[PDB]
Amino acid sequence: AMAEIQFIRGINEEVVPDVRLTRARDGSSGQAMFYFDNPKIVQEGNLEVTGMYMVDEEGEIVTRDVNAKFINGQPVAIEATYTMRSPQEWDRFIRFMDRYAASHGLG
Amino acid sequence: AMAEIQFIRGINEEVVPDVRLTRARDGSSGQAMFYFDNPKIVQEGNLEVTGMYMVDEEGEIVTRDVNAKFINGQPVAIEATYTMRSPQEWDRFIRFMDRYAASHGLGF
Repeated sequence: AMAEIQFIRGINEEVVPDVRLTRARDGSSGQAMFYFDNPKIVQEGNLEVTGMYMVDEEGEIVTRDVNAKFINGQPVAIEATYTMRSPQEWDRFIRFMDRYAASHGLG
Repeated sequence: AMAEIQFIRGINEEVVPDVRLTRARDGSSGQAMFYFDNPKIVQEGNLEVTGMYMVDEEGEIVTRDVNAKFINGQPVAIEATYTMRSPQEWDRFIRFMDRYAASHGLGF
């Protein structure tokens, strides 16, 4: 059902990110990269962003590797990276992404 | 087995691609782009690749937009793009991608 991404807890981000998914050659680890073009939270959030929260029926998945991009003093974008080091983390993440991509589809 | 990717129909590709998923800002279209680093079909390198086939319990999803990718003058890799123009196409592709990613996961 409901799956969302939040930069501040309790606030769902409207902008849909580009998502890049990689898997290590030996199958030991994986990475999901999110790139947000002018996300609402930058439009004067106004609260400082300390993490990204992937929120669904199971709870949260959390990454602290999150960085705003600035041009001439203005945050214009956000990049986030989520690294998975175990089968359980990979499986948990795919479940979230499915719920997210399905409720974030085309018109 | 749930889902596989094929360059030649009937042969499952062993190399797992890097995958990039985009959505147009107005929600009108979406795109998935695939990067295969030296996929077996290139290493063994006999049959000519005319398409990429995404195969699962529901059937196949197909794209003809598939290209040899060169590194230092050598066709060592493949790029593919699958474009979705409708809600039906998006939802169906997400179903494949779930099954593929779930059966292509991590070891120890």
